[PDB]
Amino acid sequence: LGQLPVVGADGLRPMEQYARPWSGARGTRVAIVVGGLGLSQTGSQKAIRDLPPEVTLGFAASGNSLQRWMQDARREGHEILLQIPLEPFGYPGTNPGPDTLLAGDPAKVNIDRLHRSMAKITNYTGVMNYLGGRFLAEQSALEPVMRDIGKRGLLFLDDGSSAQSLSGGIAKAISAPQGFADVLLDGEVTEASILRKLDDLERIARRNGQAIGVASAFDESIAAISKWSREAGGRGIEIVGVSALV
Repeated sequence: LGQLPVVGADGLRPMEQYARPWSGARGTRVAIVVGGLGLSQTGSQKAIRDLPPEVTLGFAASGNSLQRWMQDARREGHEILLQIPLEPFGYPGTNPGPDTLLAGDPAKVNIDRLHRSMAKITNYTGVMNYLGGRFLAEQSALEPVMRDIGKRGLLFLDDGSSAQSLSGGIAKAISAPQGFADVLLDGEVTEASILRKLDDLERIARRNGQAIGVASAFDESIAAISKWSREAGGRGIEIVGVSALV
C-alpha cells in the first residue's frame, strides 16, 4: 500500500493475485461492479454491509477512508477496481477533481496524475474510468495511459458510457486486457428500472455466455443488486469477479 502495482519477478499480475476465485465450471457468468466507494461514508458502509462478496467494488480515487473501505471489502472477499477520474465533455464545469486526466496535457503529466490515484489503495485487479467522455475518444491521450496500466498487469474496464471510446481498439493494438460493460444498471435510479436492467444483463449473459453490469453505490442500486445477485444461482448464473471475464 502506497506503492504502484507491478508484475512480480515471477510474472504474477495484480489481475491474477487479487482475483476473486470462482467455481471454474461451465455456464452463464455475470460480473457486476458497484462503483463510487469512498465518496459517501454511509453509502460505502451500506455497500459493504449488503452486497455479497461476488460483487466487484469500484473505489473512487478522490474518495475518503479508502484504506478503511479497502480492508472491509477484502475481508469480505470482494474483488476491487480503482476508478480513475478522466476528462468529461463538460470540463471544467464538470470537474471530478485535481487528479483528473486531461486530453490536452502531455503524456508525463497524465501519467503522474494516474500514479497518484494508483497509490491510494492496493490489492485491486484493474482500473475503470470515471466519466471520460472527452478523454476516451482521444488516441494520443488514452494510449500512454493504457500502456502504463497494461504493463503493470492490470485490466482496464471501460464503463461503456462513451460510444466513441477508443479503449477497445487501443487495447487490441497493444495486447492489454480490456472489457466493456454490457449494461449500465442504474442510469435511472429507481427499483423498477434497475430490475429491468438486471433482466437485460441476464439476457445478454445467457446469450453471450458472459456479461458485465455497472452501477454506482446509490441506496436503490445496492438493495436491488444485493437481492438479485443472491438469487442468481437458482437460474444457473454464477456471479464472478470482473477479472474472471476480462
